[PDB]
Amino acid sequence: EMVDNLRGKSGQGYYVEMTVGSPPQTLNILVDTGSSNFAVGAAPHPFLHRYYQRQLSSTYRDLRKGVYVPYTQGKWEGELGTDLVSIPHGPNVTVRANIAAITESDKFFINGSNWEGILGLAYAEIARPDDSLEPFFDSLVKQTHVPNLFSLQLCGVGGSMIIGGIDHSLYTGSLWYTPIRREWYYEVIIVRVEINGQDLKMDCKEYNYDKSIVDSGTTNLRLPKKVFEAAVKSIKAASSTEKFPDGFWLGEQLVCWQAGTTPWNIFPVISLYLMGEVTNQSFRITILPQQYLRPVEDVATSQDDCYKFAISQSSTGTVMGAVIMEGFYVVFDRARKRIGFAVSACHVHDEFRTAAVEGPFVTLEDCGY
Ligand SMILES: COc1cccc(-c2cccc([C@H](NC(=N)N)c3ccncc3)c2)c1
Repeated sequence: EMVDNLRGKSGQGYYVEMTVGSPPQTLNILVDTGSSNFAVGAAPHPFLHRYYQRQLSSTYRDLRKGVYVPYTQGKWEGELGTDLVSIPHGPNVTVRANIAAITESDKFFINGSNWEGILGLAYAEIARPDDSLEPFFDSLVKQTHVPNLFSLQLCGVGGSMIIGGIDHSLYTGSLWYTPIRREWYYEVIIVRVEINGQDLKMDCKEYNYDKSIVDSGTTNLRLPKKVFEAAVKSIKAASSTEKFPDGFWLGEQLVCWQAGTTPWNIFPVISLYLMGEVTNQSFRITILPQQYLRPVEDVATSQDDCYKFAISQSSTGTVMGAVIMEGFYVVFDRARKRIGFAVSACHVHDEFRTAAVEGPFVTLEDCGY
């Protein structure tokens, strides 16, 4: 019943249907592992099909507290309250949770994304205005007998969010676990990066400057400047039979090929080696160009297949975004403070290569900041 409960894409976000208030008001909500507030549009907007009308809910309680969230690309603001919340294609429960009613925003809502709010699945440490605001998943666990775990199968129906468990039909092979370094974002540690089997040969701390996170609310694989520049150099060298505009590598412009002729074989695989559950042991997640080249669907360019390079520079650490998660079944095992990865039953691949999750690997220094 929870299988296939997500819709959406890496570019615009994956979403789950939710209900807020009594009588319930149906809303589409972005599944965001990179934030911790349950924040919903609560006032009309040109990009919103519907919104939260607190006046219609008898169960709404005003917390008499404002919330202002300016971020690098834009802002959201509104006010805090609590109300009854349910996930129609999730667990069979109703919980009372904190809700940030978004009354004003700048570059937050996306035209045609089909979502009206965000379900921030990360920890209280990063909740706004401060850490006393209990995130949704914490309320769900405290109030019910739902196990403290959730899993995400993002399929480039658009995917599945399994609350309280792991669904075996969603993956193949083994689940490999990386520890959650600190409970704020879903922070992890990358120990090694290879591009077409070639080690980038950087000190492993470089990969996690200043943190590395698993974020369903970011499109791209985002890398620290030093790592990004080496990655681009290695991908350029492997795909040298074709020369693309510099705007392509900057994730600014599209690369197009006649429909059905994308030369997948000229692009390398990228392996991210994640820290294992035991000392100096690791496992690798392998990404194909089918993951790092994000198609941009547009009827006007439809004689071709056009893509954006979905690897970009970060000044805030590594972000394993939606394009990376698309290759795998990702278990957020909060109860055991660990993140599991397994090959997704829905990942996009070809007759030559498959995305992989494999290990163990042995190295004989700490890779964290
Ligand atoms: C791949 O999914 C996507 C795609 C497109 C947009 C968004 C998205 C839209 C708005 C905000 C966020 C954004 N979430 C991030 N995790 N970066 C956020 C920022 C501040 N407060 C809460 C959440 C993310 C998420």
